[PDB]
Amino acid sequence: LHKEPATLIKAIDGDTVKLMYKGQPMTFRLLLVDTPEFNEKYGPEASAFTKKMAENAKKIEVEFDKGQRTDKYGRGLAYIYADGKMVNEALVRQGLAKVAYVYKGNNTHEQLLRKAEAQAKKEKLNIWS
Ligand SMILES: Cc1cn([C@H]2C[C@H](OP(=O)(O)O)[C@@H](COP(=O)(O)O)O2)c(=O)[nH]c1=O
Ligand SMILES: [Ca+2]
Repeated sequence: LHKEPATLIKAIDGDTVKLMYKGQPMTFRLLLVDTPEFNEKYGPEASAFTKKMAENAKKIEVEFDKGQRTDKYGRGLAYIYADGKMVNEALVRQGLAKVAYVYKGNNTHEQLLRKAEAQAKKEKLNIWS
């Protein structure tokens, strides 16, 4: 897998961000994770976490997996990095997302995220509290 440059246009919620990628705007949906919706418990905290992570970053990168790069709603599917730190993994490690939507062929970072979920759960963090 390879990291590609992109720039934040706007944070949207816990697991979706609008980025400029190859000079076109697109909504990216974070691979392998599921945050609460804004109206649900921890929804606002997941949104605020992803917003601060993305907005604070000097450099945002997108990393596609081996499989489909857009979903059925035309959203990009990627691992997103903020100054080298994976947002997907970070949300999970904080108990602000569950591992979810694991489809064959786009699952390269599954065990890494599962490892992070295990530790958030062990710590009784947020969603796991
Ligand atoms: C994360 C991800 C979501 N999706 C689709 C599955 C779900 O379809 P359905 O909308 O029919 O339930 C939806 C969940 O996205 P959200 O969690 O953003 O709502 O997005 C993919 O198809 N591939 C993916 O990798
Ligand atoms: Ca969601």
